[PDB]
Amino acid sequence: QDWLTFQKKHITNTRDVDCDNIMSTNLFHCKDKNTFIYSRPEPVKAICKGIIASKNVLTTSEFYLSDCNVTSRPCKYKLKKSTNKFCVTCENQAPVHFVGVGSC
Amino acid sequence: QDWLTFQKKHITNTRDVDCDNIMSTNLFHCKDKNTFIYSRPEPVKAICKGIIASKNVLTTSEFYLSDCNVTSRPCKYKLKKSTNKFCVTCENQAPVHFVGVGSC
Repeated sequence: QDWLTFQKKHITNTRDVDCDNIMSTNLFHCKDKNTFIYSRPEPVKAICKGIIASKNVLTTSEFYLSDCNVTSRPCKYKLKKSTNKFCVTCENQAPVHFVGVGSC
Repeated sequence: QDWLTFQKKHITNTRDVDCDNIMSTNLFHCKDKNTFIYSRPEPVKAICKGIIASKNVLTTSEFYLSDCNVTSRPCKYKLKKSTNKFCVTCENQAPVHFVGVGSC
């Protein structure tokens, strides 16, 4: 019925994560914090290429990150946008856990 | 705990729309079908450039489409991925309705 509503209904992609709306979904259930990587999966998965054992691996390059951080208002967030290295648990050559931004 | 959950929780430029998470939110309210355009808003907006009067317009060019379809289980979805032209209602140079895939 309008452009912004069409966008929300039918367009899957913005670097600008809508924190209040995505953090309130079933998957995030209003938790205090989540980091989103604006990237294709393949370059993220490549971080763990050739790693079989469970290991924490910092990226050798930076990615575009959206951090949703809760305010004093329940399930209301502020968005921080940055580029940085991040750390993942690699297992069977795939990321299984996001460990942290800038450092393991 | 695994690469699929990692993707759902932290990767934000995917063609794999998380149907089960998104289709339950207020805008979709567990409806049986929704088509998502794997794109940023600008090239989608551009379809309706200089189209003023309410008008159904098929794209002259293909986009990546991710169709969430309900399974035999209510508000549980399969994802069908394709490239195709699609049809929109344009008004005031913005798409306001998704009319269908491949045809108006």
